[PDB]
Amino acid sequence: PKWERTNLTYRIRNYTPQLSEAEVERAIKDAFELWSVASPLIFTRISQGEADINIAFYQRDHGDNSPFDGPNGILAHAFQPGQGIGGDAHFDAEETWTNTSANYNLFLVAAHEFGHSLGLAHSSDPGALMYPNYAFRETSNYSLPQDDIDGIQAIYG
Ligand SMILES: [Ca+2]
Ligand SMILES: [Ca+2]
Ligand SMILES: [Zn+2]
Ligand SMILES: [Zn+2]
Repeated sequence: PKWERTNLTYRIRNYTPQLSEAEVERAIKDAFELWSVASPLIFTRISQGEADINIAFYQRDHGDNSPFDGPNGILAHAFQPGQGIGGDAHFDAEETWTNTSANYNLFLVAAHEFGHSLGLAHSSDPGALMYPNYAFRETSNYSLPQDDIDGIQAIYG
Protein backbone atom coordinates (compact mmCIF):
# COMPACT_ATOMS: atom_id res chain seq x y z
CA PRO A 1 0.00 0.00 0.00
CA LYS A 2 1.72 3.19 -1.23
CA TRP A 3 0.85 6.85 -1.89
CA GLU A 4 0.15 7.98 -5.45
CA ARG A 5 1.06 11.67 -5.13
CA THR A 6 4.36 13.11 -3.97
CA ASN A 7 3.03 16.13 -2.08
CA LEU A 8 1.28 14.96 1.09
CA THR A 9 -0.47 17.13 3.74
CA TYR A 10 -0.53 16.65 7.48
CA ARG A 11 -2.46 18.12 10.46
CA ILE A 12 -1.65 18.05 14.21
CA ARG A 13 -5.22 17.89 15.68
CA ASN A 14 -4.31 18.31 19.34
CA TYR A 15 -1.30 18.49 21.63
CA THR A 16 0.27 17.06 24.77
CA PRO A 17 0.59 19.64 27.65
CA GLN A 18 4.00 18.24 28.88
CA LEU A 19 5.87 20.14 26.10
CA SER A 20 5.48 23.63 24.58
CA GLU A 21 3.34 23.78 21.40
CA ALA A 22 6.62 24.92 19.67
CA GLU A 23 8.39 21.71 20.76
CA VAL A 24 5.53 19.37 19.60
CA GLU A 25 5.46 21.06 16.20
CA ARG A 26 9.28 20.85 15.92
CA ALA A 27 9.35 17.13 16.76
CA ILE A 28 6.68 16.37 14.10
CA LYS A 29 8.44 18.57 11.52
CA ASP A 30 11.84 16.94 12.04
CA ALA A 31 10.24 13.41 12.01
CA PHE A 32 8.76 14.05 8.55
CA GLU A 33 12.12 15.59 7.37
CA LEU A 34 13.98 12.30 8.14
CA TRP A 35 11.85 10.54 5.45
CA SER A 36 11.75 13.56 3.07
CA VAL A 37 15.54 13.52 2.60
CA ALA A 38 15.43 9.83 1.38
CA SER A 39 12.34 9.80 -0.90
CA PRO A 40 10.47 11.98 -3.47
CA LEU A 41 7.66 12.66 -0.97
CA ILE A 42 7.12 16.33 0.12
CA PHE A 43 5.20 17.07 3.37
CA THR A 44 2.97 20.21 3.80
CA ARG A 45 1.32 21.36 7.13
CA ILE A 46 -2.31 22.49 7.22
CA SER A 47 -4.08 24.07 10.33
CA GLN A 48 -7.71 22.99 9.86
CA GLY A 49 -9.63 20.55 7.63
CA GLU A 50 -8.88 17.04 6.34
CA ALA A 51 -5.18 16.27 5.52
CA ASP A 52 -3.69 13.03 4.13
CA ILE A 53 -1.99 12.37 7.51
CA ASN A 54 -3.90 13.24 10.72
CA ILE A 55 -1.76 13.36 13.94
CA ALA A 56 -3.47 13.15 17.29
CA PHE A 57 -2.99 12.27 21.00
CA TYR A 58 -5.72 10.00 22.44
CA GLN A 59 -6.39 7.62 25.26
CA ARG A 60 -7.77 4.10 25.73
CA ASP A 61 -10.88 3.67 23.47
CA HIS A 62 -10.67 6.26 20.70
CA GLY A 63 -12.88 5.13 17.81
CA ASP A 64 -10.64 2.84 15.71
CA ASN A 65 -10.87 -0.68 17.20
CA SER A 66 -7.26 -0.49 18.43
CA PRO A 67 -7.53 0.97 22.04
CA PHE A 68 -4.49 2.30 23.92
CA ASP A 69 -3.42 0.71 27.23
CA GLY A 70 -2.51 3.58 29.67
CA PRO A 71 1.05 4.28 31.01
CA ASN A 72 3.92 2.47 29.13
CA GLY A 73 3.28 -0.64 26.87
CA ILE A 74 1.90 0.55 23.48
CA LEU A 75 3.12 4.04 22.72
CA ALA A 76 1.47 4.92 19.39
CA HIS A 77 0.23 3.40 16.14
CA ALA A 78 -0.11 4.40 12.53
CA PHE A 79 -2.15 3.12 9.57
CA GLN A 80 -0.82 2.26 6.10
CA PRO A 81 -1.39 4.40 2.89
CA GLY A 82 -5.07 4.70 1.70
CA GLN A 83 -8.16 6.98 2.09
CA GLY A 84 -9.83 7.86 5.40
CA ILE A 85 -7.94 6.54 8.43
CA GLY A 86 -5.18 5.50 5.93
CA GLY A 87 -1.82 7.06 6.82
CA ASP A 88 -3.13 8.50 10.16
CA ALA A 89 -0.88 8.35 13.29
CA HIS A 90 -2.19 8.13 16.90
CA PHE A 91 -0.12 8.74 20.05
CA ASP A 92 -0.97 7.49 23.60
CA ALA A 93 -2.06 10.58 25.63
CA GLU A 94 -1.26 8.82 28.94
CA GLU A 95 2.53 8.72 28.26
CA THR A 96 5.11 11.19 29.57
CA TRP A 97 6.29 12.83 26.28
CA THR A 98 9.73 14.49 26.25
CA ASN A 99 12.46 16.15 24.13
CA THR A 100 15.18 14.39 26.13
CA SER A 101 16.61 10.91 26.80
CA ALA A 102 13.78 10.29 29.33
CA ASN A 103 10.92 7.96 28.29
CA TYR A 104 9.47 8.71 25.79
CA ASN A 105 11.07 11.00 23.15
CA LEU A 106 8.24 12.32 20.90
CA PHE A 107 10.59 12.87 17.84
CA LEU A 108 11.85 9.25 17.88
CA VAL A 109 8.33 7.81 18.43
CA ALA A 110 6.77 9.98 15.59
CA ALA A 111 9.77 9.08 13.32
CA HIS A 112 8.84 5.37 13.63
CA GLU A 113 5.06 5.88 13.24
CA PHE A 114 5.51 7.89 9.99
CA GLY A 115 7.36 4.89 8.42
CA HIS A 116 4.00 2.94 8.82
CA SER A 117 2.15 5.97 7.41
CA LEU A 118 4.18 5.64 4.18
CA GLY A 119 3.98 1.85 3.60
CA LEU A 120 6.75 0.32 5.72
CA ALA A 121 6.36 -2.79 7.89
CA HIS A 122 8.52 -3.55 10.98
CA SER A 123 12.17 -4.55 10.53
CA SER A 124 14.05 -7.46 12.15
CA ASP A 125 17.24 -5.27 12.42
CA PRO A 126 17.70 -4.17 16.14
CA GLY A 127 19.53 -1.05 14.99
CA ALA A 128 16.77 0.09 12.63
CA LEU A 129 14.20 2.86 13.41
CA MET A 130 11.46 0.37 12.23
CA TYR A 131 12.45 -2.30 14.85
CA PRO A 132 9.28 -3.14 16.89
CA ASN A 133 10.60 -1.89 20.32
CA TYR A 134 11.51 1.65 21.40
CA ALA A 135 15.11 2.53 22.15
CA PHE A 136 16.54 6.01 22.78
CA ARG A 137 19.24 7.38 20.33
CA GLU A 138 21.09 10.74 20.57
CA THR A 139 18.74 13.07 18.68
CA SER A 140 21.00 16.09 17.98
CA ASN A 141 22.31 14.77 14.67
CA TYR A 142 19.87 11.98 14.00
CA SER A 143 19.46 10.63 10.48
CA LEU A 144 17.73 7.44 9.42
CA PRO A 145 19.70 4.16 9.82
CA GLN A 146 20.70 2.60 6.56
CA ASP A 147 18.09 -0.19 7.03
CA ASP A 148 15.20 2.34 6.89
CA ILE A 149 16.60 4.11 3.79
CA ASP A 150 16.64 0.74 1.96
CA GLY A 151 12.98 0.49 3.10
CA ILE A 152 11.60 3.72 1.65
CA GLN A 153 13.77 3.30 -1.53
CA ALA A 154 12.18 -0.12 -2.24
CA ILE A 155 8.72 1.55 -2.08
CA TYR A 156 9.20 5.01 -3.78
CA GLY A 157 12.86 4.80 -4.86
CA1 LIG B 1 0.54 3.13 26.61
CA1 LIG C 1 -5.62 9.78 6.25
ZN1 LIG D 1 -5.78 4.79 17.04
ZN1 LIG E 1 5.69 0.07 14.70
